[PDB]
Formats: sequence, C-alpha cells, structure tokens
Amino acid sequence: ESSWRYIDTQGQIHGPFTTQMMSQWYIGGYFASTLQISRLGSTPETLGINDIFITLGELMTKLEKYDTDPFTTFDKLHV
Repeated sequence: ESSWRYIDTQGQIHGPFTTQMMSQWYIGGYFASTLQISRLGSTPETLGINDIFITLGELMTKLEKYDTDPFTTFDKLHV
C-alpha cells in the first residue's frame, strides 16, 4: 500500500501515513477537497503524482480519467 503526506491549514507537513489511515480520515470527513496531499514515491506510477503536492480535488479529477463509463467500470470490478 502507498504512504502519503499532507499539509495542514497552517502549512505544517504531516506524515507519512498509510493509505488505510488516509482513507479512514477521508471517509470520516476530516479532509476538505482543498487539502494538499502527496504520495510518497515508493513505486513507479504513470499518473505523475509521486512526491508532489496537489489538492485532494485535483487528485480526484485525475483519477476520474480512468472511469470512462459505467459499462467498462462494471466489467473492471465484476467480470
């Protein structure tokens, strides 16, 4: 699993935190879409997000590109 850092409201960097920890906090409502996050570059990845800070909202927008339509998305999850 990945690890992540984030920048808080005052500018302080926190982490590394596992995907599990970040996911839990997100689902818990602790993170605004404006929050800056960074994925630690533990593995190569083609999205280009390793070690940079982008907003949560920007990360979500990037990930949406993979979900082109519900038919392919259904098959990718279920077939």
